[PDB]
Amino acid sequence: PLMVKVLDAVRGSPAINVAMHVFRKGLTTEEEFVEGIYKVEIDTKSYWKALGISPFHEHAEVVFTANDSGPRRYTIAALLSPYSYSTTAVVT
Amino acid sequence: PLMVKVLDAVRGSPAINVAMHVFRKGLTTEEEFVEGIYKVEIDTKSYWKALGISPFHEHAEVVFTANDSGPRRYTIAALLSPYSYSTTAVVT
Amino acid sequence: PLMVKVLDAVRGSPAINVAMHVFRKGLTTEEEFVEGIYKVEIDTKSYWKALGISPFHEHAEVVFTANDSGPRRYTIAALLSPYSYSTTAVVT
Amino acid sequence: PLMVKVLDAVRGSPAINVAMHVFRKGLTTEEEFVEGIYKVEIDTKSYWKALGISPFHEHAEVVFTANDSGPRRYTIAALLSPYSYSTTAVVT
Amino acid sequence: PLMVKVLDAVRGSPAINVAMHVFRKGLTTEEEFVEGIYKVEIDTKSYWKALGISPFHEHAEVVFTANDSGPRRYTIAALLSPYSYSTTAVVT
Repeated sequence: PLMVKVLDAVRGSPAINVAMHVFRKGLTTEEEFVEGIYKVEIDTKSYWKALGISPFHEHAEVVFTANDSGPRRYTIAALLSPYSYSTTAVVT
Repeated sequence: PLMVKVLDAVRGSPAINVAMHVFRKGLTTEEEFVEGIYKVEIDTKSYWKALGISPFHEHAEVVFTANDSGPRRYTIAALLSPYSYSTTAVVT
Repeated sequence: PLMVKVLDAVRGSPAINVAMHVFRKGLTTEEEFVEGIYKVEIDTKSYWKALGISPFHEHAEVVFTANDSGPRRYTIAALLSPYSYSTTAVVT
Repeated sequence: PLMVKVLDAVRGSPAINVAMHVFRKGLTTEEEFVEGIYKVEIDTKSYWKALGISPFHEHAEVVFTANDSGPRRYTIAALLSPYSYSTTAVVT
Repeated sequence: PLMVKVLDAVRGSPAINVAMHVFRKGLTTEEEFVEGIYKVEIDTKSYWKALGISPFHEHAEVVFTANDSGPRRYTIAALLSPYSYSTTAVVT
């Protein structure tokens, strides 16, 4: 017998992130998995992936140039950070 | 017998994110999975993926240029961050 | 016997996000999955994907230029962040 | 008999991140796994991955240039850092 | 009989990160694992990985140049560092 208790009794307004998993029992292959439950991706790149079987097989002339530049700005407060009775501000 | 209890008794107005999973028991292949339950993607790129079987097989002349630039601005407060009795502001 | 209880007794007006899953038991293939229950995508790009079998097979002359630039602005407060008895403001 | 108790009795509004896992029992292959429950990725790159079987097999002339430059700015406060009765600010 | 108790009785609003795992019982292969529960990646690169079986097999002429430069700035406070009754600020 499996018994599980999380946050059984609560009073007074807390700020919570809850993630709970209970379990009982060809270029890319994946089976029976859990991914990215609380996940954040910012400015993520991917250029070539899984092009296939037999690409550029015979006499291929390829020029690959990847320029990553330019004025880019990212400003975040309280990323995956719950708070209570607090003050959060972004001022510019 | 599986018994599961989450946040059984609550009083006083809390701010909660809840994610609960109970379980009992060809370029890309995936089976029996859970992805991205609480997921955030910002400024995500992908150029070439899974082009197929036998691409550019014979005598291919390819020029690949990827320019990523330009004035881009991102401003976020309280990303995946629940709060209670608080103050959140973005001022410009 | 599977017994499951989430937020059985509540009083006092809390702000909640609930996601609950109970389970009992060819370029791209996917089977028996759950994706993107609470998902946010902002400024997401994808250029070439799954072009098919045998593309650009013989004597292909391709020029691929991807320019990503320009003045773009994103401003968000309380992204996937429930709150209670709080103050949220975006001021410009 | 498995008995599990986490945060059984709580009062006074704490700020919590909870991750709980209870378990009882071909270029890339993965099986029966959990990844990235509380994961943050910022400015992550990937150029070539899993191009396939037999790429550039015969007489391939490839020029690979990857320029990563440009004015980019990232500013974050309270990354995966819950707080209570505190003050968080980003001022420019 | 397995008995487990974490944070059984709490009062007074602490700031906590909780990660708990209870268990009872071909270029890349992985099985039955847990990765990156509380993981942060900043400015991470990967150029070539798992190109496939038999790449550049016969008479390959390759020039690989990877230039990593440019003005990039990263500023973070309280990375994976929960706090309580404190003050956190980033001032520019």
